[PDB]
Amino acid sequence: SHMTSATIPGLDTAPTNHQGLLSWVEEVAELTQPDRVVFTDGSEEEFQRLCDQLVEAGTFIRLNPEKHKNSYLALSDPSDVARVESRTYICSAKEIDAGPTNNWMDPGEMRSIMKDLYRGCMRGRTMYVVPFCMGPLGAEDPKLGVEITDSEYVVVSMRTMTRMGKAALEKMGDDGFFVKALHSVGAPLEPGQKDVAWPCSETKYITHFPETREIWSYGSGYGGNALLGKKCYSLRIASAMAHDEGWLAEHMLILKLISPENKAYYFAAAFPSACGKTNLAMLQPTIPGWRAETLGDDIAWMRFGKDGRLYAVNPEFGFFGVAPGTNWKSNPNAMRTIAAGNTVFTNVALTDDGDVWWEGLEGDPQHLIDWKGNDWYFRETETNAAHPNSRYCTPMSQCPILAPEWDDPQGVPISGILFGGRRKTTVPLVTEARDWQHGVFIGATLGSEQNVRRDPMAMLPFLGYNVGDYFQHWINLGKHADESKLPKVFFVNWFRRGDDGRFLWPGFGENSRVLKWIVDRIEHKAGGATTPIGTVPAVEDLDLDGLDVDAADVAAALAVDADEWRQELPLIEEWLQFVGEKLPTGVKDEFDALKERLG
Ligand SMILES: Nc1nc2c(ncn2[C@@H]2O[C@H](COP(=O)(O)OP(=O)(O)NP(=O)(O)O)[C@@H](O)[C@H]2O)c(=O)[nH]1
Ligand SMILES: [Mn+2]
Repeated sequence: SHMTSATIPGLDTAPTNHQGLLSWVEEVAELTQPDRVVFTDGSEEEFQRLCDQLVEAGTFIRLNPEKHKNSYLALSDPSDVARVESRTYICSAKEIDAGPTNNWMDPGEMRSIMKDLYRGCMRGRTMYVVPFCMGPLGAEDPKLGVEITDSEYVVVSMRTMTRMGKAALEKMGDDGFFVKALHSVGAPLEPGQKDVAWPCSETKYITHFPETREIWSYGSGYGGNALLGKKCYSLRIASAMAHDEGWLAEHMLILKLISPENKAYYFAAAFPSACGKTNLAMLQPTIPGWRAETLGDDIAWMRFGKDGRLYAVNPEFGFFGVAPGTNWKSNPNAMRTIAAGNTVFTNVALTDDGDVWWEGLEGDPQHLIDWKGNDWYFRETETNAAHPNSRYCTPMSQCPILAPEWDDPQGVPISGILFGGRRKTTVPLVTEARDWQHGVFIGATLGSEQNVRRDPMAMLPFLGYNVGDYFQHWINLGKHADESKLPKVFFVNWFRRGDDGRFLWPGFGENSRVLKWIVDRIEHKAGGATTPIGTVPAVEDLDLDGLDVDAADVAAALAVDADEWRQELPLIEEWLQFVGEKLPTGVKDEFDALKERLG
């Protein structure tokens, strides 16, 4: 009962304008043997049809519309939320081009394994062909993709997370290049066999072929394993493209900050997971006259404009945020974005009146159904009501502080790039780099206590090629740029603690005071101390007006202690050794220069 592609339902009515796409779709369908093939158009009628089917399958339940319009709750197989870094691969032709931060396999060996897994994997299922565009549809070189998937959950989430469907398919023209992204949950069905709400496999691979810009995923239906724009395209494949094409694909929020003189500044900031991207991206300044708007909280693609400045675009179309921790007091703008509805929640808890809840959210609900479908009771049940890494998936357009520039293909000119992580000691609240090459060193040696883990530019899990070559790429882009037009680089730490365990700096909205110093430095309106690690403000250089904080604590937050930094050196040295043969001389130079300044 194997079917030739031309007899599989849906392929006789397939779009024919792009023969490369059609031939690829035919080849994949011949291999995976779906019951039918559907090309998705991204329309609202399609979205509701797919949602109805997800409700029927039990994958979704419809939330109370009086509290969230057009919103759904999905509960996954508990086995499909586990970390799968070890199953994530960069399959470059040579191992060195994957490098020490990546998992490599010979691409021939990998294709042999995965093509075997894919054979017949879609039996009993619909195969969706999902065209999408990463970034605004009006770009010079629009980065397009097509994800083939057997998961309706994936289609609905891709509609929110990318510009999906008709417009992207048309942008491909008759022979445009696109990233081929193949996905299966790896759970074939027999005719008449009852499905489960969340199909998946015990066998998982998330594989990237940098040379051909291809992504092959098998066995997980969850998050960045299955929504292939989110990390696989946005960072892994795109970093390889950016390497070859002279631009940057980075793990950065994009923030627009407006000063009391009504001038806008744009910042890109790279922090590792759980280090404050979402809170900073949706900053509410605490000092009069300062306003903030968001362009993104996860991925930034930066390209030089004709004027010589670096311009950032957010290639995504939605927010895919961690729900626990998000609440009305820490981040009301996130909550307001979610409140507007059109949201899919995954693995959060269900209230008695059809609302959702997660740890950290206001409300103290007395009874919930938890993320496994079991009864949960306030101050009694010893298990989390929502999965600790549960998610909301919501349109960016619903964010009340969305910058008007958010859908501009040209993007926004970046004045400053920020790097930061969680450091209990050593690293000051804010430091400005000495120059671009020093800034590259600061990003390259970014540490976070998540033992201090080095997470260079917050890209440790996401580089599409050798980490050393990636540092060289950063060095190259600055070397060939107009120095006066490059973003200035800053190093922040919201997380320094005193001996009694408390945070020296209050953070959150008060980070606007740090950003004010950064703006002033960009405008040459602020001073600071010249220290061995860069320029660091004194307490008197910061606007602490109206801030109920002990000045000694702010002083401590800003201290540069030579002894602490001397203990930091061998940790940095161990890391630069780990980077391996491709460590750029320019990065080693900065290490040497830091060691010299410290004495
Ligand atoms: N002490 C302190 N904690 C902060 C600050 N900003 C954010 N956090 C805390 O950091 C944790 C995660 O913050 P979040 O903004 O979600 O970081 P994130 O980088 O977006 N996580 P992810 O990127 O994986 O979605 C939250 O518990 C939040 O309370 C800050 O300025 N100071
Ligand atoms: Mn976040």
